[PDB]
Amino acid sequence: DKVLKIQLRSASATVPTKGSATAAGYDIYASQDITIPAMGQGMVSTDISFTVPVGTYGRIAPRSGLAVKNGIQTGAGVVDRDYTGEVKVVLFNHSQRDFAIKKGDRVAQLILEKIVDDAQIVVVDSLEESARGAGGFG
Amino acid sequence: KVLKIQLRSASATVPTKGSATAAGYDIYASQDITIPAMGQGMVSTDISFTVPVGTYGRIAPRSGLAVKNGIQTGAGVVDRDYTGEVKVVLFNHSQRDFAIKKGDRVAQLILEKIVDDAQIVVVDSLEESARGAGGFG
Amino acid sequence: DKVLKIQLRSASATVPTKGSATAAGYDIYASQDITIPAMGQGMVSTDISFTVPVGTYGRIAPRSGLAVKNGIQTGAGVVDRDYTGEVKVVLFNHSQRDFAIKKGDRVAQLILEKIVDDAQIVVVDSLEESARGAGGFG
Ligand SMILES: O=c1ccn([C@H]2C[C@H](O)[C@H](COP(=O)(O)O)O2)c(=O)[nH]1
Ligand SMILES: O=c1ccn([C@H]2C[C@H](O)[C@H](COP(=O)(O)O)O2)c(=O)[nH]1
Ligand SMILES: O=c1ccn([C@H]2C[C@H](O)[C@H](COP(=O)(O)O)O2)c(=O)[nH]1
Ligand code: NA
Repeated sequence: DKVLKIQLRSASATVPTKGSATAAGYDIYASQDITIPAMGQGMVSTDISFTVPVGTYGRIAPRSGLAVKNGIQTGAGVVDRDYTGEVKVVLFNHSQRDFAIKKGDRVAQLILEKIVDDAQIVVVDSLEESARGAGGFG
Repeated sequence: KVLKIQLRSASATVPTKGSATAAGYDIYASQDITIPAMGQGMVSTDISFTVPVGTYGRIAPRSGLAVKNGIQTGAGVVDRDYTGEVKVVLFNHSQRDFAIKKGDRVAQLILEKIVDDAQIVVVDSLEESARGAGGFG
Repeated sequence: DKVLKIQLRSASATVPTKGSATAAGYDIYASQDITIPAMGQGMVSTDISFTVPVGTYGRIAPRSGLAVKNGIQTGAGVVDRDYTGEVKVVLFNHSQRDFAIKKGDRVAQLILEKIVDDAQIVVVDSLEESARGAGGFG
């Protein structure tokens, strides 16, 4: 499907918004003030729950300006389709300054990543030979 | 819709889905290791796998370890043609060392669907959009 | 409709390239020298713009080798299909070693992540009950 169902748990929540015509993601808004400490982390409230479309999960991904200006990086970020709790935004602050967040600030984005969510695990003896082979971390 | 998993030793665990319609498969450490505070490390899995056509394997974070322990996955892109042992790269952004024991779930594998057969083509200019050059706002 | 269009904004830019026959990503090249300081961050110029295919966004993802050998993690990372500015690579350096970048170095990789870009947002009083429910961060 294409339907993203959103539950607003309080008057402090904001419906996520699409910031441009073919934006990858939807802006997620803080529903409560919080400070993320320098070289530290915290969890931003949203007061929202959602059910992403079948064939996706909801990825909480960085708002680009916050990364550059404030050293902010999203942590965790995988929202499962069966999750009905409040979605929380985990933020790492890699800068030397505490970062102030106010209720209604855009703190991250939600991307409806398409995935294979019905895969069959098959245990095998070996994998198909490739030119890459075992080469990694080059 | 087939994920082929190779178990390379007795210390490997087949990855597992943590709920009915979980996005990801939990990945298990095959070794004990410490991820130093404000540092990083690499966790063995003793597994290899081949992701389905049109996907790559993203090594994504477990949510509890991020909140409780400051753990974040690094690197994280497993190509479909990789046949080596898959490694979990971990950053510890906390002030506390993080101990991992053999058999702990240290990350999750997500089969991210991608366009892996694009034609890359050089153009003089892109389609004009409302967004334009607007970035990092 | 599987075409990735790349605009080279200068002689210093390099068209991104696949590093193996079925690599997930296209390596992104620095167009200008820069140093990412130990326990710090920076922005890498590419002098490229691109329009990703319909149904995707461009994710600027980390190169594996730089993560383990240099402590490098990409920040931000979400390039919208309608972006026509210069694409910039945000790098965090989590190591104690300044990371020296030279024009022509591979600095990140571009992954054409498939997403639902035409979802309909529907606000509901409650989500469908699941066995997971509000269970998160377990
Ligand atoms: O960025 C975080 C990542 C996870 N979750 C919630 C939703 C997910 O389904 C997750 C699942 O928790 P465990 O399965 O790791 O317990 O917790 C948060 O709200 N957002
Ligand atoms: O978190 C990491 C990311 C990379 N790899 C391995 C598998 C990938 O295919 C990769 C590619 O190495 P280079 O192409 O970056 O050398 O190395 C690890 O096992 N897991
Ligand atoms: O790693 C970064 C992530 C974002 N952008 C650019 C392209 C995106 O479309 C973005 C959008 O800016 P805001 O919408 O966050 O203002 O800016 C960078 O070039 N690369
Ligand atoms: Na290779």
